[PDB]
Formats: sequence, C-alpha cells, structure tokens
Amino acid sequence: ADLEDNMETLNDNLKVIEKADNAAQVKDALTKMAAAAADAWSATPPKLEDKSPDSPEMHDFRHGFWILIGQIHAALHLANEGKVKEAQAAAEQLKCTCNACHQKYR
Amino acid sequence: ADLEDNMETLNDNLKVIEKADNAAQVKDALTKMAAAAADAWSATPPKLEDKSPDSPEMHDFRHGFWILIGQIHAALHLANEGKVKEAQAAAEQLKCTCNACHQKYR
Amino acid sequence: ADLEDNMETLNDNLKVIEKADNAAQVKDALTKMAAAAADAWSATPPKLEDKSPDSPEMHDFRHGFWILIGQIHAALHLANEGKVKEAQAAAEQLKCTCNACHQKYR
Ligand code: HEC
Ligand code: HEC
Ligand code: HEC
Ligand SMILES: [Cl-]
Ligand SMILES: [Cl-]
Ligand SMILES: [Cl-]
Ligand code: NI
Ligand code: NI
Ligand code: NI
Ligand code: NI
Ligand code: NI
Repeated sequence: ADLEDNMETLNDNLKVIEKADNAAQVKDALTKMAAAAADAWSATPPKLEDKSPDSPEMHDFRHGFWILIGQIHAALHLANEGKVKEAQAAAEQLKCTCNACHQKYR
Repeated sequence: ADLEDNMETLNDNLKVIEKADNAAQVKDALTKMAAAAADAWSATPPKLEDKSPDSPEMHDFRHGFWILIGQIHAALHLANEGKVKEAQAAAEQLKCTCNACHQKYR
Repeated sequence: ADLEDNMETLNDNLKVIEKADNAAQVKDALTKMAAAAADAWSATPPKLEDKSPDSPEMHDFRHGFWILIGQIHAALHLANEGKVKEAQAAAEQLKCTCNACHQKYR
C-alpha cells in the first residue's frame, strides 16, 4: 500500500486501541499497526523524493519506522500479558514518535 | 562462526521450518536462525572487505541483518501463539530479505 | 533521566539479574533495563557533544542502544518461558555490548 494508506491504518487503529476494553482488541489493532508500519518503512515520502536513497535523510526516515515498530512491539508484549491499561498507555505514547517524524518529513 | 557457516545454518533451518508439523519444531528452527543471523551481523562480506567500517555500505549490510532478525522475531511470536501456518508463511516471506541482501552484497 | 542515571539503573539491575532465583525477578530487572536503555538512547554523551546530530558517531552511538535493547528483549523472552538460567546467561553476555560502547564513547 502507499504511504498515505498505511498512515490511515496507523491512525485508525490508534483510535481502536484507545476505545478498547480488552487485550484481544488492543492486540488485533497493534498487529495491524505493525503491518502498516513495516509497509510504510519502504516508502519515499514526498519531501525526500529527490534525495539519494543512500542519503542520511532517507536512512533517518527509515530509523523512524524502526522506533515506531519497536514501540508497537513493546505494547504488544504488554497486551499479551493482559496489561490492557499499560498497553493503552504505551500506545498513547507512540504519538510522540508519529509527531516527531511528521515534524521533520511530512 | 564465519559468514558462510551462518548462511548454511539459515538455509538449513528455513527448510526445517517448511517441513515442520508443529510450532515447537518451527520455534526451534527460528531460534537457530536468530543465533546465526546475530552472528553473521558482525561479518565483513568479501565484496566489502576494503570499504571503511564506517562506510554506508557496511552500515546497510548490518541493517539487512536487523531486518532479517526482526522478521525472525515476528515469526517466533506467531509460533509462540501456536499459529504454525502463519509462522511458516512469515518464514517463507523472509526469503525476500535473503534475496535482497544477496543481490547487493553476495 | 540523564545518561549517568540511566547507566546506574542498567548497572544496578544487571546485578539484580545475577542474584535472582526466579524468572519474575529477572523479568522485573530486565523491564527496568529496557526503560533505562530506551531513555539513554536519546542522550548525547560528553565525548560527542560537538559532533553533528547527523554525524556517523551519533548514529553509531544510537545503534549501540538498539543492540543492547534487542539483547534485553531476547533475555526477556527467555525469562517469559521460565528459562531462568538461560535468561541470566543472556544478560551476562549483554556486558560485551556495554563494554564495546564504553570503549568507544565513555
Ligand atoms: C517515520 C515516519 C513517520 C511515522 C513514524 C509516522 N508517520 Fe504519519 N506520515 C508520515 C509522512 C511522511 C506522511 C505524509 C504522507 C504524504 O504526504 O503522502 C504522514 C502522514 C500521516 C497522516 C495523513 C494521512 C493522509 O491521508 O494524508 C496521518 C493521519 C498520519 N501520518 C498518522 C500517523 C500516525 C497515527 C502515526 C503513528 C502511530 C504516524 N503517522 C507515524 C511519516 C510518518
Ligand atoms: C544482510 C545480508 C544477508 C542476509 C540477510 C542473508 N544473506 Fe545469505 N549471504 C550473504 C552474503 C554476503 C553471502 C556470501 C558469503 C560469502 O561469499 O562468503 C551469503 C551467502 C549465502 C549462502 C551461500 C553459503 C555458502 O556456502 O557459500 C546461502 C545458502 C545463503 N546466503 C542463504 C541465506 C538465507 C537462507 C538467508 C535468510 C534466511 C540469507 N542468506 C540472508 C548475505 C546475507
Ligand atoms: C551505546 C552506548 C552504551 C551502552 C550500550 C552502555 N553504556 Fe554505560 N555508559 C555509556 C557512556 C557514554 C557513559 C558515560 C556517561 C558520562 O560520562 O556521563 C556510560 C557510563 C556508564 C557507567 C558510569 C555511570 C556513572 O555514574 O558515571 C556505568 C556503571 C555504566 N555505563 C554501565 C553500563 C552497563 C551495565 C551497560 C549495559 C548493561 C552499559 N553501561 C551500556 C554508554 C553506554
Ligand atoms: Cl508510497
Ligand atoms: Cl566471516
Ligand atoms: Cl544526558
Ligand atoms: Ni505498500
Ligand atoms: Ni562467528
Ligand atoms: Ni542506521
Ligand atoms: Ni532522560
Ligand atoms: Ni518479542
């Protein structure tokens, strides 16, 4: 999928996590976020279209998805342990990573 | 172990995963793959032997193992949940990463 | 927290893991290490204070925390399976990563 579609999936499922009651719901949403983030990681964003694929900016963009995916994985571990509110809090804190990448590259 | 020996371990255990019936077998193979990939990550491949250790090519080579290890870890999570066929499908899709690194650096 | 405080947390909890009897104790310590390492990852160490934030040295410093966090996560998986002595051995081997970063940047 393209970058915007993956971002819609990330955005939608963050809201699913916020409204969830139980860990199964949180885990299903995190799994979809993980897939969307993995697919977005291969994108070239509009503001970097000319940069060399070996450029520091493209490498940093990809590192942003590594951070997001790592945090999603941590939230998934919490969900697997049934720590719903802790998983929801980790997902809430993902937003810092979304915003940081957006400030540089969106 | 050297790079070729770790690649043999990766290759052999990918076939173990393909032929497996149950998650214990898949998990044992993925664990061996994770160890081989972690050990290969420190290798300098023949086609990069002269490049500076701080070079973009050596950094990219190592990022290739980060990708592989991340995907192995995801397959391991699926195996831990008893999703044998989903774990086998994730392992099958690892091959895209093996091939991509081979195209650049083997 | 600052870098030194996060390093104290890493150091203290490595000793907790060494003295632990059971996986709950090991897991609690690894969780604190993961949080300290994630927080240290954003630090600029004294010996790199002038370097550009886009510099290879700052990027390599951050990759050192990626390695540490990955190894902590592997030890946590072992602890989750109740493999206390294997988790303790993985944590013992973390020290190679602590030392390698210290040799370059401390
Ligand atoms: C590492 C980079 C990065 C991360 C992390 C990231 N984004 Fe984005 N996001 C972008 C870029 C680049 C765009 C602009 C896409 C475009 O203009 O085509 C974007 C666009 C969007 C959009 C607008 C989509 C549209 O229809 O135009 C939304 C919503 C969004 N992001 C939400 C999120 C959420 C939620 C997260 C995390 C949970 C997130 N983003 C994490 C890079 C990132
Ligand atoms: C990030 C880099 C990278 C990844 C990922 C990677 N390889 Fe390799 N692989 C290499 C390189 C480099 C060589 C060449 C080694 C040499 O010539 O000494 C190689 C060689 C091999 C060989 C030949 C071994 C021999 O005896 O000569 C096999 C088989 C192999 N890889 C299989 C795999 C499989 C299976 C995977 C994933 C499951 C994989 N590789 C992933 C870099 C990689
Ligand atoms: C990727 C880099 C990196 C890793 C990994 C790392 N350290 Fe450090 N560590 C540093 C740096 C840089 C300093 C120096 C901090 C300063 O001088 O302010 C330091 C300082 C320390 C100190 C001295 C703290 C003090 O009070 O002055 C201790 C103890 C320590 N590290 C232990 C550890 C342990 C234990 C680990 C792993 C389990 C570890 N470090 C992993 C970079 C790292
Ligand atoms: Cl795209
Ligand atoms: Cl080698
Ligand atoms: Cl600091
Ligand atoms: Ni896509
Ligand atoms: Ni070796
Ligand atoms: Ni990098
Ligand atoms: Ni801090
Ligand atoms: Ni995990």
